[PDB]
Amino acid sequence: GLMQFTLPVRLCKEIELFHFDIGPFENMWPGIFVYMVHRSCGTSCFELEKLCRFIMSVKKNYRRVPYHNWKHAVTVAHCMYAILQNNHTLFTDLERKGLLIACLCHDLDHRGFSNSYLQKFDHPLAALYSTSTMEQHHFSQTVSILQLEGHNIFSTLSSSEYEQVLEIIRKAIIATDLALYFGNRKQLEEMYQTGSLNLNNQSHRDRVIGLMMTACDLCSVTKLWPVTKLTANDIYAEFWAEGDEMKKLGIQPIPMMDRDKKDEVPQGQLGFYNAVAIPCYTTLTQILPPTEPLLKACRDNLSQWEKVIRGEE
Ligand SMILES: Cn1ncc(NC(=O)c2nc(C3CC3)cnc2Nc2cncnc2)c1C(=O)NCC(C)(C)O
Ligand SMILES: [Mg+2]
Ligand SMILES: [Zn+2]
Repeated sequence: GLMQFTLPVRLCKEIELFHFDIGPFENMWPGIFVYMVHRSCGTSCFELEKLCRFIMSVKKNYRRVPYHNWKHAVTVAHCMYAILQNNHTLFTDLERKGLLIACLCHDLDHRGFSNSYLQKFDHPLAALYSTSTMEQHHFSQTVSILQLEGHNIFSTLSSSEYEQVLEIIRKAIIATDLALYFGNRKQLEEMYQTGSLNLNNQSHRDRVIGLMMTACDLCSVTKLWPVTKLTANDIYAEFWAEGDEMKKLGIQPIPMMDRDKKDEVPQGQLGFYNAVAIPCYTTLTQILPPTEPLLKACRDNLSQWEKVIRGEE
């Protein structure tokens, strides 16, 4: 009951900032997550015995892939922590509980392959879930872990609060399907501009939570340049492996996934910042002004990629 997690001074201060890197010490990541749950939610939100068992089971079900791994899970959860802490009064107790768990779970059992590759391979999961294939799988894995004995961190919620939190987590995880992000941000753009955006409208909150999930999920593009540049290698390591597997099915992959076209990466990143990241953090900043540091850091990293192209690095 009276057992706080405490971090060393430098982490205690930097964890509050959007651009915090959780570091290379894997054994500190569970503690960093519980620290965030306690400050974001309260020391009473979850039974610590049950939370610790949930965290370690989630860790076990992330694979040793270059990018879509346990470090990504905790990194995405930290970005959600920073958004929630800078927007104290905008979110219910249930939303704070649900979204930190949603982010930790959002890529459970990722294999390093896109929805497209599962479909072209004819993976069983593509037969079970025709769209948002991996994301329906991630939510499935989440419910499975919740139903292990001793793992149900929501057991102290009322029946109806329980159904609400699982529904928050389901929409949150599905929203991390980037194919759905484009239309969701366009709707939020129209609603913000025409002034119809209403956070007491549940379908509106859903859209806003969806954009937060995209923002947290892409938050590696919002770190200091050295962190972003080295994380870019990890995600390209997966893309190129997928390109290799596309070629094994006798399909020329998109340039993004063709390791023969590494020269094209700098311009590929420009397109991604311009088409995806900058629009995402812009719309998020318009709706949630205190999230501006993510937009600022993202613009700084676009600028660093422009410098790469111009031979200045
Ligand atoms: C055409 N292209 N080039 C690259 C690229 N994606 C990325 O670089 C990238 N994608 C993601 C999510 C989608 C899986 C996360 N992080 C990413 N980059 C990154 C960079 N630095 C640090 N961390 C992460 C796209 C693309 O995914 N385009 C979007 C679409 C396929 C819808 O056209
Ligand atoms: Mg994902
Ligand atoms: Zn992710």
